[PDB]
Amino acid sequence: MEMEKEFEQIDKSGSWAAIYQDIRHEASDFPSRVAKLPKNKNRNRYRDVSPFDHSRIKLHQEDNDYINASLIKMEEAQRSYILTQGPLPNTVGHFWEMVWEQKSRGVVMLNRVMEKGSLKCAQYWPQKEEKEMIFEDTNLKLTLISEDIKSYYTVRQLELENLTTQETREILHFHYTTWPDFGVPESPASFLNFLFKVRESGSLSPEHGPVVVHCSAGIGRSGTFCLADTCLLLMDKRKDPSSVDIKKVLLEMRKFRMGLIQTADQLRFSYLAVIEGAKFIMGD
Ligand SMILES: CS(=O)(=O)N1CCCc2ccccc21
Repeated sequence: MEMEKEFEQIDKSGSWAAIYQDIRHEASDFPSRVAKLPKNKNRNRYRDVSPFDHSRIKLHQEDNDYINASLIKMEEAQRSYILTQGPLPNTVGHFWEMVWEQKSRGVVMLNRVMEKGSLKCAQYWPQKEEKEMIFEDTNLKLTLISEDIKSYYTVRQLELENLTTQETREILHFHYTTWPDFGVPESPASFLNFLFKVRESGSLSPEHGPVVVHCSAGIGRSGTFCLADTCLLLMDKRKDPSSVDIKKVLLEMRKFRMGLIQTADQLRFSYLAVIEGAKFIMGD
């Protein structure tokens, strides 16, 4: 069923809470035993948000390989994403170790460091060119190269150096700075413009490791970003774009990380973004 008609029928019937609970009931339940080990308590922001064992990213070290991060591998769309929590004071070195080891070209940040008067993630990148950051626990150096501040987002060029080998790489930081503290954006226009800037950069392409995507827990806004991107790519690839079923794509992605899309308002927003983004790409 054309999702735009499904959309108007859910709106007219006011049945967004019922549709969202049906997704919650059908979602996969896989073990997360490594996340719950006592040694990993200060590596988790939220007790109820953990990576599954089967899809978790492993750090390349014998001491403790754990990070709160999941590989979302979308087979038909030929896209992969790493979804992760906002870094904690004791996991900023792990975060950049993961970017290095997975060969990522982009980091997508969908939160502010402070929201609702509380810290939602560590200040994990440098704010001034002449004040670089050294992560002694993972042997990395990170330097701010340039910053472009726009009304709805900021793009940063960063240099990450592996101090062990003196190899360097350019990382692109895409920071969506205007998601409201409560609810979802009224229009998906700035969020779609942002998604198109990340695509334009090469950060989502198969010549690179997977993009790293985060918010505070790495499931709500982060889930909206990957769900919208995958649904639009399938609408381009298939003979019948009207066959793309957003609820079935979301349940496929929930095989790889729990809790993607946190509210009925985030579900409605993801439908709006896909419907509006389909028109704009259609030369329309
Ligand atoms: C009353 S509702 O269940 O249909 N609902 C649930 C929460 C999200 C939403 C957004 C716009 C309009 C209705 C809703």
